[PDB]
Amino acid sequence: NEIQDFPAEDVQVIVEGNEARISMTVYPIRSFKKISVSLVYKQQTLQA
Amino acid sequence: NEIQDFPAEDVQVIVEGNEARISMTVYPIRSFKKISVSLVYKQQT
Repeated sequence: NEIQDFPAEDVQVIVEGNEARISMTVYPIRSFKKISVSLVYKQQTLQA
Repeated sequence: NEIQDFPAEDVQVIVEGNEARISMTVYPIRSFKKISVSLVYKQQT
């Protein structure tokens, strides 16, 4: 849980001569610092 | 014996917010004021 998630397919490796080129993507872990709740009231009827 | 009878299924209740709407049916009590008795006579031969 040091990182959120990554796309596995985007981890591409290219080898050519002495150099090795690598490209990847990772979603960074984030910590919550704002929570909003949109509560809405309603009425409901009952029978027996 | 304070009523004659009541159908249980007829009792209905509805609740909506503050109100509580109710309905029911009863057969009310009575005490006899005429009592009739007829007789039939028969024989064997």
